[PDB]
Amino acid sequence: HHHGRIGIPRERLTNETRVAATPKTVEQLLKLGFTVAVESGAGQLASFDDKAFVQAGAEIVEGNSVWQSEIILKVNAPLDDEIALLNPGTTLVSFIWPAQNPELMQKLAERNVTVMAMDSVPRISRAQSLDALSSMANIAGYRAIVEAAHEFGRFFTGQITAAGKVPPAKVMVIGAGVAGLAAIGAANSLGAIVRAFDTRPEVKEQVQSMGAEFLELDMSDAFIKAEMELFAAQAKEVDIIVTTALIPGKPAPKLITREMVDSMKAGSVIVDLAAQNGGNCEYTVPGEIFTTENGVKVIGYTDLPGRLPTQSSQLYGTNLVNLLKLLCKEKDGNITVDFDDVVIRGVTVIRAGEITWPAPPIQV
Amino acid sequence: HGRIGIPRERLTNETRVAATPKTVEQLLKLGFTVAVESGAGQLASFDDKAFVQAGAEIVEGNSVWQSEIILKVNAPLDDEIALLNPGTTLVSFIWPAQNPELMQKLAERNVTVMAMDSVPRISRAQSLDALSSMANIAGYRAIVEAAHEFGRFFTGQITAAGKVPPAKVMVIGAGVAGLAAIGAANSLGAIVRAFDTRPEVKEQVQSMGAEFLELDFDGYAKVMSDAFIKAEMELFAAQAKEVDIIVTTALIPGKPAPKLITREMVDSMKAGSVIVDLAAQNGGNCEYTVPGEIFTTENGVKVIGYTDLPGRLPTQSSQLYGTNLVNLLKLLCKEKDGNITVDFDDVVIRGVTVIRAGEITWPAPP
Ligand SMILES: NC(=O)c1ccc[n+]([C@@H]2O[C@H](COP(=O)([O-])OP(=O)(O)OC[C@H]3O[C@@H](n4cnc5c(N)ncnc54)[C@H](O)[C@@H]3O)[C@@H](O)[C@H]2O)c1
Repeated sequence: HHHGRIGIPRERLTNETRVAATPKTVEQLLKLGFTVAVESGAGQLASFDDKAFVQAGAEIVEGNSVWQSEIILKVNAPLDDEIALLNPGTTLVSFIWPAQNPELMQKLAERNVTVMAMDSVPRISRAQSLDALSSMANIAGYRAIVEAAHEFGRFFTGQITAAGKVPPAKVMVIGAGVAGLAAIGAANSLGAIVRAFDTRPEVKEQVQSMGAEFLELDMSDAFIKAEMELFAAQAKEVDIIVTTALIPGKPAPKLITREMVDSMKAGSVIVDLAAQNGGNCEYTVPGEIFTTENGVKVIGYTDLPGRLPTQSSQLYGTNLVNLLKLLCKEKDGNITVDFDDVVIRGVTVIRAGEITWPAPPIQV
Repeated sequence: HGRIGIPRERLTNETRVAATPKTVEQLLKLGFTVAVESGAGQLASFDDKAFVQAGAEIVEGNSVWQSEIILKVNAPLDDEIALLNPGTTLVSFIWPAQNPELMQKLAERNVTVMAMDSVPRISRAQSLDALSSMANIAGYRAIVEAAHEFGRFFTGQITAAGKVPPAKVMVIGAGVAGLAAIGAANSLGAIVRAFDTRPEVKEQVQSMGAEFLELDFDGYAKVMSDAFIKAEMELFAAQAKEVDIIVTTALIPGKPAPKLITREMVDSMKAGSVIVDLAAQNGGNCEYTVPGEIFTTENGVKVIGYTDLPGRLPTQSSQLYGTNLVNLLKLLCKEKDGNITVDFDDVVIRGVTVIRAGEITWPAPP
């Protein structure tokens, strides 16, 4: 028996580099009164070796041995042959995406387990410390710029050289949510001249506070036309475009057309952070870099957080710790679900074998 | 005529070009005409039409070699040497000391050759110093390469998912490349540390935000003694245990690079550290380095030993290098004339000129 033990399995999803705990989060989990079993090699792709987990106080296990834990933390939802190894009474925490996965939901319910979906955390301010989506979008903004710099053939950073002045790169960020603000931030660190647009005017003051230009137009379309004319104008002026625009519950809006890209200066780069939802850019090939005929690199990776695995695992694993701080107020290795707390109600999609998703309507 | 020819570089995998549209404008103001071989700027993102806009003529195949002046990045390959016609002035990297066969073959064609690697490393020549331009780019690019391979934030920050410390960066060697690396790592918010055996650079390193590392301890003899070398190795072993990124730049042309970071030191680093070895072309300052590749150690260190860092910033390298050439030419062509005077009283021209009218004139006097 393994009450109060958390099992951290190796991620089985193709090309996943992240892990749901790091040596550091493990020290934190033990402070909450749990024990931790990590499956051998779980952290290798994220640069956390077996020995560092053992040094943090975890036990390395080999088999399905990790599944004999009372609690399982993962990045991705379990596959069929994992689901069958979940014992009754187990609490599983991972990304689930219940709306897009009704059969997964039924198979978990049948194991008589509790499930909290890290995608279903309500976006209220007190829940920010558990919000994995913000965590990942933040990494992705940062990484977007790291990829852009990697692919770009000029200095990002302005500079006085004996062989001439070099101007700074000009970067347009589309969407100044969590990812777009991270991208602004990264680009600023490299000394770029940054411009941003968002439809939500309330971000104006954060964007300008970062030394970036908040772009203005000349809603509900024909607002789109003035937005597209802005992006067409900007596309001929800038070197780098980072596009991050999603609308909850929809495909990704085409904001950057083939004609906009075609007008850009050769050697320009586009990082399309909405690629997994189809991309903001018409040239985007999800999963790849596409190079246009005029010499523009369109970056469409769908795994920017997995291209920064150590940092992603750290922050995600902190998200899970912070969720467990809610569930284990006494620090005694025991989980208590409180449906009066709207945060816990949001996140809990199965409770001991009963589907509890969707949560009652909330005001975010 | 006074025509300058810019060939496409044919050394396998070369991405740089000896002129950009911007430098072609400048070439013309000096009284020259310019032909660019089609496709020459492509890999550096300058297509034919961008060269024509600038006032250059596009030509195909070997017509480019029928110019009074040839500007290249790399030395002519074997089937390019024959294409040099007598009285032509060639300007490129040559590395005479390390290629006497090349030097003989060029001499027969009865050309004048100027090796960009032979520019006297002095005050009045820094606007012409291609080795400096290329090192500066390489230092900056090293850190882009480090960031690409690194699995953590470079930049400290505070998220609701917690506080992330900055990356810690050690730069070995604070010449041109090392300082460029210090600057890019500091821009990214790292804690940057730097060692150089020359104490004069301390204030330079410090002014850019970096800690100047001191040893637990004439100058030439001090730096070669067993005692100093044991103390320097000791410093590196200790830093390797605590930093995330090491950039090594200790490289002398034609000499094999000193092994400053041993297998043992790398084996002590935190998993996911990155080493960028800018001495890889001469064997590397790190014992794990595999020149031309990234090598991953058993303990999860990425040892980056690409030898072509300026060609992984091709647009920038072509722009600056082409500007160095423009500047050589301003010095060869004082009356903005279309005509070149190889004035041997100017020490910089004396230094760069390694063949003249078929006579090997390298090496220049002290
Ligand atoms: N309370 C908090 O402390 C907090 C913190 C972070 C996020 N959140 C919440 O999470 C939710 C989503 O997070 P997000 O802000 O990263 O958004 P997001 O990821 O859905 O999209 C990124 C940005 O794209 C923008 N966008 C959409 N269409 C656009 C268009 N056509 N042109 C330009 N921009 C466009 C959005 O307005 C948004 O700012 C929001 O409800 C937010 O309030 C809350």
